[PDB]
Amino acid sequence: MLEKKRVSFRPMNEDDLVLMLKWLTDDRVLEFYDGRDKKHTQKTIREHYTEQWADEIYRVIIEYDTIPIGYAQIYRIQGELFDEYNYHETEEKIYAMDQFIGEPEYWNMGIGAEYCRVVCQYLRTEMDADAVILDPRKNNLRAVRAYQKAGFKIIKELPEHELHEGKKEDCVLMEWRV
Ligand SMILES: [Mg+2]
Repeated sequence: MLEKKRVSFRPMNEDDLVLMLKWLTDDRVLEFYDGRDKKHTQKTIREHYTEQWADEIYRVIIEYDTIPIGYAQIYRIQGELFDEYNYHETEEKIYAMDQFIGEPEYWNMGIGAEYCRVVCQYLRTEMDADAVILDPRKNNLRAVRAYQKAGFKIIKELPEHELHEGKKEDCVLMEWRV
């Protein structure tokens, strides 16, 4: 209302799969998301990024000044996903999220943190969310710090949680609460 809101997001559609291919064949992006040992193709992108591997999944495109610059997937934690995050089963509505900025000229600008704040507020007010959780690699300092700036708190360590570029990486469970 005072300044123009620059960070936004929109639902992903099938036309966005060409951006996903670009981002996930860019070694600069793969260094931080999925890994430079992943060899993506139109086929793998269409398979991974259209799969209904949880009951409630949303895929979104992160935007800056209307420019599409990254991707997020948001899903409700239910069933065995609780055990995957080492998060206790609860009747509260818990969402998990993964995200990346695929356009490196927009890194280190506060966009990821602002995207996290905007989507957390959307989940709270539109989806009746009680909490959002994340599991970044503990040594992905850029991500951890952005999540902390958005109000996520580390609630425990997740040892040997992710294999990334051949190394079993400890992660941290981070939580944002309503
Ligand atoms: Mg994750």
